[PDB]
Amino acid sequence: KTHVQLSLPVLQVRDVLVRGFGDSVEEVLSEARQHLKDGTCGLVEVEKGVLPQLEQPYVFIKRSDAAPHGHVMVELVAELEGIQYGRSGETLGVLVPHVGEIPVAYRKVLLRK
Repeated sequence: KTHVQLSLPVLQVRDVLVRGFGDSVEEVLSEARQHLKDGTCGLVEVEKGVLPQLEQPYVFIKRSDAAPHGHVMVELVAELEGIQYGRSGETLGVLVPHVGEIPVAYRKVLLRK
């Protein structure tokens, strides 16, 4: 399937134990996709002061369309030193590894895979 229905645990930035996916744009996109597939991916909602608390490169989920079965269609865009790799809509959040942090909510997405 080109798209997969996922329910992403929404984590508070200060709870996050593993604050990025790796050290290159290609690695973080690779790792983010693997974690999304394995159900070990969380989402942090981007507000003032969040991103400086996470590790670059960042992986964003961005709205790719204006929402089947409640699931917003999203795709991955990475960012490193102010350059983005990919082009998409509004940020729903920044992806991070999930290693058992308690979420505050779930974000239903349809991920272009």
